[PDB]
Amino acid sequence: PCCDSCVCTKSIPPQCHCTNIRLNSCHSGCKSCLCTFSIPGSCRCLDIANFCYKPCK
Amino acid sequence: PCCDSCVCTKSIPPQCHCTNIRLNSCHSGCKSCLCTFSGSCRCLDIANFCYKPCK
Repeated sequence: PCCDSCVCTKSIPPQCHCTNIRLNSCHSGCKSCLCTFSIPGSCRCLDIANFCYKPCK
Repeated sequence: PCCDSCVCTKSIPPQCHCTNIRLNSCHSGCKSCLCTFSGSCRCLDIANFCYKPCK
């Protein structure tokens, strides 16, 4: 579970989500995935957490 | 990832957490694991949703 671009709100509690675009499917730890178009679809994890995963690097 | 017991608060936004206890580890999506040598490991992560049950 990694995220190159985790964006959080400036507030309490912290609300963060991963904006990474993955091709064709979201990573393993994602519960809600939104993919635009089909094969190579553009998939985004909608999951909101109170924190961020370390970068994919 | 999975969770058999997920307690979320009734707020907006929702605040959820897994209370599951494992002997020496947390599930795979867990950022923050607290283990107590009592055996009791549990994930402290707070999120807006719940993983599907492990069972």
